[PDB]
Amino acid sequence: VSRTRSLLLDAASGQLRLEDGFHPDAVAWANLTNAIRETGWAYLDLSTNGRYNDSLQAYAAGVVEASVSEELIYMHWMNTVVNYCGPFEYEVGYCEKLKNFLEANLEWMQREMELNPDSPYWHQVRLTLLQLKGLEDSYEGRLTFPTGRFTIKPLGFLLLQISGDLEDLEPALNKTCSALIKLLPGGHDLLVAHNTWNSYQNMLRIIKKYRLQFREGPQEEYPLVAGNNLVFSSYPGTIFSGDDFYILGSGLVTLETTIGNKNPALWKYVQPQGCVLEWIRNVVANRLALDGATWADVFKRFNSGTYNNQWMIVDYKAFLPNGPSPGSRVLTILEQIPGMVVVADKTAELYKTTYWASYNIPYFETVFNASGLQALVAQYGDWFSYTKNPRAKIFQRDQSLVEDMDAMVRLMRYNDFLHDPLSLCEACNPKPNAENAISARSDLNPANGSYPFQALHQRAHGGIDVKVTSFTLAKYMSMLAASGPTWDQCPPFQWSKSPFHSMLHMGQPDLWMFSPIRVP
Amino acid sequence: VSRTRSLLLDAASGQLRLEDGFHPDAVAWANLTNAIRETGWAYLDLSTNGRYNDSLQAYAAGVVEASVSEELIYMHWMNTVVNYCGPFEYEVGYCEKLKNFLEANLEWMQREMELNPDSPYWHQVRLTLLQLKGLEDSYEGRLTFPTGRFTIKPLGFLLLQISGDLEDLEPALNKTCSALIKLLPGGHDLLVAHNTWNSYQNMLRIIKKYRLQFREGPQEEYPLVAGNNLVFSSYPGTIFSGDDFYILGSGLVTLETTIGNKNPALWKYVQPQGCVLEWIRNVVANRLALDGATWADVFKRFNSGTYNNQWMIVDYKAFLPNGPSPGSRVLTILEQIPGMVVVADKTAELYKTTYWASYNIPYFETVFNASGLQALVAQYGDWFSYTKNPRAKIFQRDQSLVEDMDAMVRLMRYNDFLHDPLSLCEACNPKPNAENAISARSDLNPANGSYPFQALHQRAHGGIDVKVTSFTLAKYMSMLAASGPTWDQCPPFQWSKSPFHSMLHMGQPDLWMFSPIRVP
Ligand SMILES: *[C@@H]1O[C@H](CO)[C@@H](O[C@@H]2O[C@H](CO)[C@@H](O)[C@H](O)[C@H]2NC(C)=O)[C@H](O)[C@H]1NC(C)=O
Ligand SMILES: *[C@@H]1O[C@H](CO)[C@@H](O[C@@H]2O[C@H](CO)[C@@H](O)[C@H](O)[C@H]2NC(C)=O)[C@H](O)[C@H]1NC(C)=O
Ligand SMILES: *[C@@H]1O[C@H](CO)[C@@H](O)[C@H](O)[C@H]1NC(C)=O
Ligand SMILES: *[C@@H]1O[C@H](CO)[C@@H](O)[C@H](O)[C@H]1NC(C)=O
Ligand SMILES: *[C@@H]1O[C@H](CO)[C@@H](O)[C@H](O)[C@H]1NC(C)=O
Ligand SMILES: *[C@@H]1O[C@H](CO)[C@@H](O)[C@H](O)[C@H]1NC(C)=O
Ligand SMILES: *[C@@H]1O[C@H](CO)[C@@H](O)[C@H](O)[C@H]1NC(C)=O
Ligand SMILES: *[C@@H]1O[C@H](CO)[C@@H](O)[C@H](O)[C@H]1NC(C)=O
Ligand code: NA
Ligand code: NA
Ligand SMILES: [Xe]
Ligand SMILES: [Xe]
Repeated sequence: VSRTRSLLLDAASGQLRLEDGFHPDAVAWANLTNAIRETGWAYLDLSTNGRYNDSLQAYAAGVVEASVSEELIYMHWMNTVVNYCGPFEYEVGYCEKLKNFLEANLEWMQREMELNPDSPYWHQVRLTLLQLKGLEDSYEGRLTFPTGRFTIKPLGFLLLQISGDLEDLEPALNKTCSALIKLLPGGHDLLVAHNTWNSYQNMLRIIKKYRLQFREGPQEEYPLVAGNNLVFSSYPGTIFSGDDFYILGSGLVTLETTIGNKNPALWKYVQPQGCVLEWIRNVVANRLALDGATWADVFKRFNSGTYNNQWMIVDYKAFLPNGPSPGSRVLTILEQIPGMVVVADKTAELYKTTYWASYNIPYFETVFNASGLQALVAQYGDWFSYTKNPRAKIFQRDQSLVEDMDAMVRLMRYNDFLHDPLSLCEACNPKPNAENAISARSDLNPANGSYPFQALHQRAHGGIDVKVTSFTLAKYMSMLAASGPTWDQCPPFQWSKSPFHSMLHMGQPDLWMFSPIRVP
Repeated sequence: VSRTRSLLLDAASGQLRLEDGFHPDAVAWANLTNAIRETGWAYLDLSTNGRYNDSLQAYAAGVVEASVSEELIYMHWMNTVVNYCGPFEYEVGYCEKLKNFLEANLEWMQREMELNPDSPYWHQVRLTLLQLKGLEDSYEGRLTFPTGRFTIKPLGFLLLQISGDLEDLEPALNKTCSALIKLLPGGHDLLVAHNTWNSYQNMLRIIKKYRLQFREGPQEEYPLVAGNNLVFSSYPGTIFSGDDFYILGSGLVTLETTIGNKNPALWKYVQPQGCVLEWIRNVVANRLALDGATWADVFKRFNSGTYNNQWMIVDYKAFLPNGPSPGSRVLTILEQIPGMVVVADKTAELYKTTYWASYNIPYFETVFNASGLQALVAQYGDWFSYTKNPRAKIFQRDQSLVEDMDAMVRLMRYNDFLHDPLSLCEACNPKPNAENAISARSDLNPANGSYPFQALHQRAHGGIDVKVTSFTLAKYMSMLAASGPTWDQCPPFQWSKSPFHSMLHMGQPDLWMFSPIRVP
């Protein structure tokens, strides 16, 4: 149930070695409590020692993480990526192109680091990759700390980091989530919630708390980064959120929903050189940012045009409980497609409407238009429209009923597709559709149903969690979290009693009926 | 449940293509009926067309086999070999040595074929490897017939063929079954039974019937091989038995139990050049043999010292029902260790004692002594002795009670370890041990038991089937077959109600309570 490990540097050796238990003298230590049977979550607590340089800390952080979560990593790999571009892959094809792309990209980053040893930016990127290298090395049982260049394998643990990036890399290489930010009445509080939609096979979950001692640049005279403390929802072997939902010790909450790209003329902006993958840009921005504007400035450098998201950056340092609109700084919105990033401060809009909802469609009209959504509105109607899609419509009618944390959870878990008129798809047979909800349950659509596009089909996919925080909760690096598909008004998901009983789901509860829990 | 495919050659193309259904004009066709839910067996029926050359036939036979069993192959790979020398393997080490060994061996065979285009022997080896190449190509969805040299990947579908060979290759590269042949009273019949002991994760089973049109040598003027028709117990993706148990259309039944090698001074005889892996030697001998003597002559060429077995070759053509001992030809015994193969005709001995039992210990004293079993007898006693081990003792007391086919099944499924004095291990606590039986049930030994060596421990391993044939049944290419661990006097094995519920067993029944069936 619980496991603690520390990575020590033996100065006389000078070899890195793992020891069981807590050793404050170590480079890093981690502690995992698996409570998946009881709550649907595991919990990871990890620390690095600032008496060592931040490069050794990063490597050690990956090492001790892998060390306490080996079984979970094994099962997650088996559930999610074991067949991806495997030995027997038919598309031979796409896989060689993918592997060439990733090797060129990894090699491009290694070259930039060696050409720029004094760059704060490339220092942050190197820390991130050292952590990835530590994680893989540890899992394989053989530790080797690199002082210069190192090789990340394209299809090893990197594959756990790039699942979001692969959504765009697949079409670019020619292969054949709900969020709500709610200002409570009288400005009493500011609530921030996110509900990740994913495949049911991905539901091995870890909430991770990192306490690092990284510096902004490659010399010890640089200040400690603003984002050394963070809590985020995550997965085994994944050294960032993926959801995404982070509470940062710099006073920021960062979260996104995915927008993607439907314009094939934009794929030419996805290149192996001059592009840093989204997961790294996300990690680097989270570390360096003091505020929304700085987060956006850092994140949009070397835009890969992969894992194209709408990001919301909430800066709780600019929020005064009971206060009037400060005019700026509270909410920053960023949208990314290939070749284009649009950023705006949306504080005034948040104070005006009292909320900001996000649901997989870009808010910025230039981004909406550039990514090909007009043609989809024209072909299929309001489902692709920003203001008139079902989720937008449910948020419009129900957001004001969120008056507290539990009400937020209720809306974020909302799915009553059999009875809600906003869940009716006129082109579909049957008309009610379980996709048309705050928390989707695609498993509940009939397999012989008639649907106009793929998103509406029966699938082992839907809302798989909710995380909620507030001004006071974020201050204590804390959230409410519920794991599993929604069961408030829908029958609980159960693997053995579903059309998907045969899918691998190692380590996962059969029945998903968990209630929200306080983390920590 | 049932699927039929044919591989056609379009002469105008001239491309190989798969079509559904039966097309007698095709190069090959196959037909799989999965009855695993009902009986514990699937059934494969495969034919090749003799109007094409035997090289194209062999390739096509692998193609159509993979074609009708893709799902089963996928599940078997996942259950058995998915983690073997994988991307994240710790023993880095052994795996590089294994891969170098197999590549050198495969390359050595390719060179011998190109240096010996007129050799019948190397023609038979090439047919076998073409079948392996067809099977892998088909599964990967891209067919390419080689007219000269070709590359087999070391860790692809080859891994499904060499699990027996790996038992000896592992220790040789420094990595850190019951049978009864029974003469019925008055010589009325001759019964031949085999009960394979294996890991429970291997219990995806296919009984395979091949009807080939191969010739002895590379020119059409050569006669058709003696063993073009065969029925054998097998596994998905495995182009030979593995058990082993074969009924050959040449009048022979071939079966083995594994002896292994415990003498490390003999590993130097396991070399990549000058050694053909046991699975190929087994297939080639089965094809070419007319009698026991010829089978042994062919099989012992290029002895790899891997998958070291005691082979029994029963020649039903030499058996006269009700007749006296013919003095020779009925039973041939062969034993293989690295650097040594001993062969003897054991007809007179069979007629004298009325039976031949086999149980993982060499009969030949020179082989018993050379493979290091004397030191194990001296350290642990009768368990390693040929005449005084538990199975030898049960056969000695009970073999005469086999008076018919059902009685044979009963003895071959025999395990009453809680009550049988012959199942008591004096060095063990508790004393009765579920390994000490005709059909082992290691799952039933207590996990906290005290045992003197590994074989006696709790393990997900034991007797997993029984096949029985007779003079009349073999003539009609037929057998009795029962799938699963024994449940005659032991509680039925059930995955969900065992200490091994977490092990992957995709596609397998949860509960194993199947009775014998007539095949076909
Ligand atoms: C950070 O600290 C580590 C550990 O002290 C340094 O690594 C050593 O570097 C020297 C010379 O480059 C090597 O000979 C040692 O083998 C290294 N030790 C280990 C444990 O690998 C490292 O140089 C420091 N700085 C950076 C940027 O990594
Ligand atoms: C057996 O038959 C096959 C099919 O007719 C022969 O293969 C052809 O060989 C020629 C010349 O070597 C190639 O150009 C064709 O492309 C082959 N056809 C196919 C379908 O691949 C083959 O040569 C014959 N003999 C052997 C030993 O394979
Ligand atoms: C993918 O295919 C398109 C053809 O529509 C081509 O223009 C493009 O260069 C290809 N890109 C890659 C990287 O394969
Ligand atoms: C986007 O496209 C729509 C439909 O063609 C058009 O009416 C609108 O002006 C465009 N908006 C912007 C800002 O480009
Ligand atoms: C599939 O739809 C049909 C109507 O076409 C319906 O009668 C049936 O209940 C559905 N199948 C199942 C298994 O429920
Ligand atoms: C394995 O190790 C032994 C040392 O006992 C050595 O003599 C032998 O050559 C090694 N063989 C291989 C192939 O690794
Ligand atoms: C085998 O070894 C035993 C025990 O050392 C010995 O007594 C016996 O003579 C040997 N048998 C043969 C044929 O080598
Ligand atoms: C393990 O053995 C002990 C005796 O040491 C026994 O009491 C116990 O029943 C065994 N464990 C289980 C789970 O049965
Ligand atoms: Na997302
Ligand atoms: Na065997
Ligand atoms: Xe990238
Ligand atoms: Xe070999």
